[PDB]
Amino acid sequence: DYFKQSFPEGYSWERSMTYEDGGICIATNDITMESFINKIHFKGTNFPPNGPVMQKRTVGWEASTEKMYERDGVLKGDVKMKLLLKGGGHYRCDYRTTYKVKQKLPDYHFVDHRIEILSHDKDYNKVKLYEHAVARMKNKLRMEGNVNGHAFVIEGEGSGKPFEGIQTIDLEVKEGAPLPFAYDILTTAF
Repeated sequence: DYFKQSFPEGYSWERSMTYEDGGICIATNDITMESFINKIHFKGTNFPPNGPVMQKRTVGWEASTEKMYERDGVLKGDVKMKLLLKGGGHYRCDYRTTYKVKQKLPDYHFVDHRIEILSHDKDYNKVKLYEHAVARMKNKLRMEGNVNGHAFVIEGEGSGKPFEGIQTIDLEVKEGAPLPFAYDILTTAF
């Protein structure tokens, strides 16, 4: 697939995440081989202080299916996800991502996604994540982000490909702990 023949140089994507309560996030990744190396800059704005994200009232994302397609000449990927709240309600969020693979089609292409937090330390300092991407090695990760004016940096280590297949990560907050927002808004950007 487009991410397989893009290496050993690497590819990149820009991701927009529009939440229901006005909060919006934009994240860019630059993936390269050295082992897979990931450098991501994350930023979210206008998350309500009484909302679920800034008050940590979320408990992981539900299973989802991203649809990939061709736009102008670009490879795009639409999907609307539902974040499950601590309370029984749901918290919707739209994902509009642009995959800028180096190898710059006619039909559609769907990818099922499943992300869960298997276990995590209190305050989500050390977190273990499980990612699952299905069509129809080692991975070093580093994220420097800022959410609602609070900067932070997350480092991680994991196994598996970062575009498809099964992937497990062991993340740890190095600068910015403790995070004052729901960690679930970052698990997708990884």
